[PDB]
Amino acid sequence: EHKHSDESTSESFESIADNNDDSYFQRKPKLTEAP
Repeated sequence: EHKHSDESTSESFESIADNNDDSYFQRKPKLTEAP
């Protein structure tokens, strides 16, 4: 639950900028729709 016990040192999110976070942590948070 708590304490990541050290691993990625960022869990699964850690906005660093507006060009990086939108590629390493984001990685398309949505699914494939294609209407």
